[PDB]
Amino acid sequence: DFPRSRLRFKEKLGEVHLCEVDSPQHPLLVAVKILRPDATKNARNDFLKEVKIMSRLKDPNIIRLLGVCVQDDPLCMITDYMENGDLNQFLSAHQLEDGPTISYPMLLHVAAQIASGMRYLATLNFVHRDLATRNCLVGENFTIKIADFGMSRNLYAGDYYRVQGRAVLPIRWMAWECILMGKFTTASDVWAFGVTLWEVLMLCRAQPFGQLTDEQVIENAGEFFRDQGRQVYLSRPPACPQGLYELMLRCWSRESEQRPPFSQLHRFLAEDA
Ligand SMILES: CS(=O)(=O)N1CCC[C@H](NC(=O)[C@H](CCC2CCCCC2)NC(=O)c2ccc(CNC(=O)c3cnc4ccccn34)cc2)C1
Repeated sequence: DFPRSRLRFKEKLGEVHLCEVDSPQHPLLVAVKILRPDATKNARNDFLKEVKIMSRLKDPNIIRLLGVCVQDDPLCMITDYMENGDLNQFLSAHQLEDGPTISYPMLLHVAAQIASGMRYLATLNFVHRDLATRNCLVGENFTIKIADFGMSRNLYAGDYYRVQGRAVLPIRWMAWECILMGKFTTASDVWAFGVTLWEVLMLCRAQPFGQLTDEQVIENAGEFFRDQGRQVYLSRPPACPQGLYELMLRCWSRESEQRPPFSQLHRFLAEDA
């Protein structure tokens, strides 16, 4: 166990507490997710599996499990703390340089880190399943950590399609094969990365396919399957030159084997820096 006596409460954020730690080897800031002790057994099991999965994940662009406190109650997991909250709210508060304000190159450096992060996970055959800027965190100097906050935050309910007794689905980010089968792969993670790169280039000014209903997005997935010319695509954002747009379009290839691997996507977005 990490020692509880080394976590000095700073701020609230089942609760997430901003904390600082002296001489962990400025004091180190860490984020501490605390499971309520009235927590159900299902919730406790989920928290122990979230600990198990995070434990194996060690990359500059993925949230990092720093320590746990589980031998006693309440159950604690400790991650690194990202100062600027999730990437969706962060970019929504920004505008493209001609404020605050973010240059085009910085948008690519943001996009490349998410790609470097997905690339790491692909070397483990780890499929994210719900990649989107709302699951990315921003630290200092626009460093990006992929995370997964799950599917039940009110702020983002609209990004999820729910049917009673079914898995809740982030359909507007999902590959056509996913929408039709529940079959998630690294290749489908690539598709969702294409939609994440679209969001970043939109500086998050709109939801994908936002003028179309849930049902129309599902219908669109069927048209990729039918492949008689009726499938439609996310448009090119204002900030996006046509070359970068053509990278996004490759992410939405019908055949998952024609979609770019993350190694290549990272290589191409990291080039400008
Ligand atoms: C297995 S599942 O698909 O069924 N399931 C569904 C429900 C969601 C589950 N997620 C998870 O397992 C991941 C496991 C890692 C994930 C990594 C990416 C690749 C896939 C795996 N848990 C988290 O992402 C996580 C995130 C933050 C924190 C605490 N730190 C903070 O909040 C924090 C830190 N800085 C700030 C700044 C502002 C506010 C808060 N913070 C704790 C956990 C997955």
